[PDB]
Amino acid sequence: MPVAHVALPVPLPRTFDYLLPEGMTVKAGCRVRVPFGKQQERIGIVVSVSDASELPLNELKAVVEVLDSEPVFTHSVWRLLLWAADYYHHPIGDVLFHALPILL
Amino acid sequence: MPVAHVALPVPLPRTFDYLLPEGMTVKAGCRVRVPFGKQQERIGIVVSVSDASELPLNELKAVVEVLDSEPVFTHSVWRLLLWAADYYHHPIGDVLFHALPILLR
Repeated sequence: MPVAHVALPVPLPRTFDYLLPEGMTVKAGCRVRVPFGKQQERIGIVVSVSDASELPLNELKAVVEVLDSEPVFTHSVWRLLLWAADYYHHPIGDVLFHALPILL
Repeated sequence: MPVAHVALPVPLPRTFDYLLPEGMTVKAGCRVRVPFGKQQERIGIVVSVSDASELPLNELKAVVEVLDSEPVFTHSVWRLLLWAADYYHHPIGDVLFHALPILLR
């Protein structure tokens, strides 16, 4: 066939990049709505807020709305969840999203 | 301000899509050399091959080379590796490349 789905020994934090809007300030631990490929919206969690992107800041999928002004995860829980994903080898995303429910 | 690195719920094993040039063929369990970074090389393992990808075929980087005529892992071992990665929520690449040295050695 044409497409090979390959497994790589990829880094630890495999996330996606989205341009933060003007006057729209958000920090890590807060849920946000971002477009997902050829399509419409889908919720996600901000892990980092850098000022550099792997791709041009021109052809970079922008953001939409900030569902939280204050991180749903505490510095405490956050330190703990990121530690669990690293120590026990679980994707950050999976640990974060599967933890949110139990938290609430 | 610019980029906000976001984590999104993703399909079971998060894999990387590559294009297989005309004439090139591979089967699950086989290692391949693939581009990584604007100009680097890296070793990966084919988990599965289908006729579709999130992005259009022409946007996929091509596999550079296949390193295995046949699977490097045993059939059973292979099915168990994919199973454990899904069941215990471990990155498939993490599992596959850590077990390789254990199993072959």
